[PDB]
Amino acid sequence: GTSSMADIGSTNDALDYYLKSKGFNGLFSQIELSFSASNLRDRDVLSKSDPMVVVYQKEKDATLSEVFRSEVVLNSLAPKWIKKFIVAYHFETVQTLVFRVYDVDTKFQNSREEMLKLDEQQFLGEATCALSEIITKSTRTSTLELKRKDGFAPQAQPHHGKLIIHAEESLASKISTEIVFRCSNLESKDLFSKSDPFLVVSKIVEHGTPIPVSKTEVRKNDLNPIWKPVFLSVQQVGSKDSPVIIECSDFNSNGKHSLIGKVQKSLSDLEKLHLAGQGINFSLPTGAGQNKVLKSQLFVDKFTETVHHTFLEYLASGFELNFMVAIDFTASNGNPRLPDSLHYIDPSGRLNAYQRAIMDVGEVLQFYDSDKRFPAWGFGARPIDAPVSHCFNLNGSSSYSEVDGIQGIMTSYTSALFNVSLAGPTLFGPVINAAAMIASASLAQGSRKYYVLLIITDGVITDLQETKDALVSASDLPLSILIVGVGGADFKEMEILDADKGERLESSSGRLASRDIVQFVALRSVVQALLAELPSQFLTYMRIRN
Ligand SMILES: [Mn+2]
Repeated sequence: GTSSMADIGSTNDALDYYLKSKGFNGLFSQIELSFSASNLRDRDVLSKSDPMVVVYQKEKDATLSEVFRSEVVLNSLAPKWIKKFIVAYHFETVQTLVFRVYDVDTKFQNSREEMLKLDEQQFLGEATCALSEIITKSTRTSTLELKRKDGFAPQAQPHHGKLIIHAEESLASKISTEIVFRCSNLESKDLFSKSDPFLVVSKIVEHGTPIPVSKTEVRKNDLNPIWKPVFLSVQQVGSKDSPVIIECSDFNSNGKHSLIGKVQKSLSDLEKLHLAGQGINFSLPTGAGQNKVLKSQLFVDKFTETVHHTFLEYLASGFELNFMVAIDFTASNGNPRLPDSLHYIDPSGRLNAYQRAIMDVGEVLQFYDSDKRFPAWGFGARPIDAPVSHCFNLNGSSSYSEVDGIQGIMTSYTSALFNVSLAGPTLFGPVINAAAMIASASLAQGSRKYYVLLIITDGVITDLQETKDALVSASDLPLSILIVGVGGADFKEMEILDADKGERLESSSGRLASRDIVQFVALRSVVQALLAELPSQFLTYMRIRN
């Protein structure tokens, strides 16, 4: 291998960071709801029924898809259903579900539930909620009153019983496999030199290039390397019986690394090797369809399937996501009273871009905080009689920034719009510090809050340096940040801040960010993808924190 200790050191440093950012990546989470009911009644009388719960998925257009259907419990005054419903959990979307309980006619006592027509059974009642509402309860159990439409009666509308939903993250979806590889007698292609070897584990595609899934650090002048542990979830590999590619390569600082050897084996195959203590010989390709078995061998020194502490594990341990908002009130935007102002409050009730982004994000994150007291700021405006503020409370107080609910944010916003003077220029430093001050204070008081600040701007920032410095400093606190650009401005300068598109942030004082905490996108939903990254950031913090 050709490279300096410095070239190696730094490619390893790049890897460490990338791993902490992707985490024990990609155990895409699944929930098991299980069901039971009490007091099922078509009218005012409770007698043995034959209950069945049926679960629909509510689309935004309010359309209903059937996604599950319990078995029929026979002759019961309180059924406890055996059949569980496994639904995927998507942190980035509200998953509205609708539950419907039916009293199955007795003539069907021998029918498989799949075969039942619901028109032919007694509809007892219905309830609705988001998945988010069930998995954020301490007991992970909700109790919902089944209701029917009796015509029109929000108060004295009769009950038809209670439906009781228990949610549990499914064990299989929490499993990752730690592996420690070791090789034996590696030969570099570069003759008369020792190898600087690393390993790449790649999922197999059919008729296209294999997708790298994991990578070991590079070791200097080692012919019998024992790497640090790499971790693999089942979704990264496919199934435990799915063959993967393991390539051993010789590192070259010039970026073109040379293949040392390659084997193809499943994660199951590796386990058998581990237990047996046996190694397997590597191969190189030679003839466009033949391979050569090397003297060099691969070994699996360690191999442990573990239950990884997942996002949902933390939520069930009483950890919250607390939403914060900061809104550009720079004149960039145009007078609120102008139809083509980005802050125009349409009389018809149509949301502007700031309202859209607030809802798109808040609507989801509101379920992960129990108090729903959300700090709300504006920046770049002149309040009555004062100079320009770069962090004033939207609610218009002097002492506190919290507002009640998304609703509270929306009314604080429309309120501020007509009680201050859009000014300038566009600065992010002060709000980020304000947020950090709150994060920090929460950390010191041993709270279990992690904070998500949404910043919405119409142009590019002025204080790019003092922003980096604030972010870098914030990276140690329980705080993620999402920036959303609105209107048609050129946001090119913003992309240096994005976790994905940008680069690891450097303080002016030289210090580096512990982790990626910023994302940016232009609201040309596109928000969904911003939300999808937060769990990872969330967990990164929890790993790193000290
Ligand atoms: Mn602006």
